[PDB]
Amino acid sequence: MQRINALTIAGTDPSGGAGIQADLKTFSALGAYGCSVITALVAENTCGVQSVYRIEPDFVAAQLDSVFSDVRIDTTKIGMLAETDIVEAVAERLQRHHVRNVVLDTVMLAKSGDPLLSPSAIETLRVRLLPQVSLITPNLPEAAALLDAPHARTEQEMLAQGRALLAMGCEAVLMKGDWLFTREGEQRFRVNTKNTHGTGCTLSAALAALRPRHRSWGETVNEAKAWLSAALAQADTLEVGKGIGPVHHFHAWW
Amino acid sequence: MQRINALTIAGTDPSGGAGIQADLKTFSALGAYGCSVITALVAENTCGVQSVYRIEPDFVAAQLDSVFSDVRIDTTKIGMLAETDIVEAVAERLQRHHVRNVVLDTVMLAKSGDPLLSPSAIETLRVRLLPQVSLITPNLPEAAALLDAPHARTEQEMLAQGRALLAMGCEAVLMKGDWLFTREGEQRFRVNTKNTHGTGCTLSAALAALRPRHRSWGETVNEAKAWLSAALAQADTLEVGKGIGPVHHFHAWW
Ligand SMILES: Cc1ncc(CO)c(N)n1
Ligand SMILES: Cc1ncc(CO)c(N)n1
Repeated sequence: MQRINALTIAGTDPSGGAGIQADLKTFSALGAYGCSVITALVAENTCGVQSVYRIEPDFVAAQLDSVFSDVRIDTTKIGMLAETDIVEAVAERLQRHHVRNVVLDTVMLAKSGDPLLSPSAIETLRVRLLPQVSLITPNLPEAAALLDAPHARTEQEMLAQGRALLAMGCEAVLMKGDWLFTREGEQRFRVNTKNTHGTGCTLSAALAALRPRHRSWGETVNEAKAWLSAALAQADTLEVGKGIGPVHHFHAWW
Repeated sequence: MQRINALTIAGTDPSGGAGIQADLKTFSALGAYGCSVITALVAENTCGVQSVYRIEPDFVAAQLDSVFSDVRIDTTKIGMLAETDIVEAVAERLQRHHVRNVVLDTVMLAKSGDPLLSPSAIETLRVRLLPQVSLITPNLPEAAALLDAPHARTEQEMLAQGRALLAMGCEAVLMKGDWLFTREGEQRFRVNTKNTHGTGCTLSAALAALRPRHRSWGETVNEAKAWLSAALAQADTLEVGKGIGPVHHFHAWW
């Protein structure tokens, strides 16, 4: 298979279940050389977040450039963005290097629970970043927050929000309940475990790493979910942490 | 195979060839769930280091605790330590949690070239950390710097330094030219590529991930080298960077 390099722009998880740790693992498992730009450090854990350590937007920018000025990036996954300046720096580099296949997960809350959404950040995100993502993967609350609209009550409202997100620049949207939105139309798409830490990061990283090997987003959405389901299906064979464990990114190898 | 969790305490490489990126990849490739504590961020590249970003020793400490207070660690690899306070914080946690199978690579220089050795750090390292490592993997210049002795001229001197490092606390020493030193005795151990970025990190991470599946350090040193050789043997099939590329951590899977 052709060599594809994948890049992740996100936060860190020392326990290795979420963040760039999960993104990098997922890329590896799905056949892609992995690159990563850190936007924030966090003493995280299988039992929640202990603390967050901020990084200077300038260094994030420095990291982006160290990568884009040297390695050809075929797919990109974006996780935790933290603040307005990071969002801006990221969008700017994405625009300068004509980066495509950008998958944007919506990390605007928190595992332990907490709306990590800087009101100034969200506005910058919808105006400066959205117009550059190939696929956005929000759940209902997140979709609502991005649109600054009420939490979808019915299926119709949920479909309206997907279409609204497209008009804002996104090439595609995967509303997680799962519905995939494209200019063409919509498409509809079993967890038996409690160890689901990092699922979101993993799904988005997977969608990113898989995109270059498929015809359409639908095709890639289909394979990534199948794969993620297999990862969850083995989550319990892992012995990490006392709280909620991660999925088994390498179920297919060991 | 029994589940083994591996932990890396080191710096970052955004291009994914060295640092915790390489460590985490290597763990993954060799069947171990990976954990990582970041000691320093660096806008690095296949063409060298652009800049280094310091992290508060306290956060390093916070990271160690987030991990050791939740995940059972079976093997540990230590890379970039940066400064005295980090070395101290690391040694302290290693001591508190009776951490074993500690593999310490000697990152006291720089890819682009530069002795990243804080004279205060090196002294703290030999007094506080060395007594807790299972295996140290220095090359000649590094070995000399740790011993504060002249660069070994002959084989005898090289053997003297290995034995001296044992007396300082190290359970084993792998002097890279390669000689493995143990209480028992010594043991002696082809690169056709130019893309060797991250080799050192990869070897140490491999030795760490492999240790728990072998009888002795000799046995594990043997397998890790064979594996690393295969990784180098495919380094050229990768398309990352313009300078010196990384090895192919996943030669065995894709
Ligand atoms: C750094 C980071 N990014 C994303 C998530 C998802 O909850 C997390 N827990 N941590
Ligand atoms: C973070 C990091 N650790 C170790 C090395 C090896 O010189 C490197 N280039 N980068």
